[PDB]
Amino acid sequence: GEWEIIDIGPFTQNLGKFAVDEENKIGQYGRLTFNKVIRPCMKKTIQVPAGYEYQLYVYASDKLFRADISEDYKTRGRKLLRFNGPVPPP
Repeated sequence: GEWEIIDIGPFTQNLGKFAVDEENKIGQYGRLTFNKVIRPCMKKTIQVPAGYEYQLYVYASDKLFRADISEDYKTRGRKLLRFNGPVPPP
């Protein structure tokens, strides 16, 4: 799966911040500085493992990236699935 747009408040901004920290631990992009998550943010319910997947547009160091994140309900664990950029603005 079910798909839903969510707004860009503190919860979403910390998803954006999470993707940038993870990327900085991987190191395939230059060192990034989190700027902001912008609309639109898609949330997809995941049945197994129970949780959610978020698709985000996040500015970091004034470049625009796409980030995919998984969140497991059982532990509040976050995994960075995808991080590409720069992308065109939505």
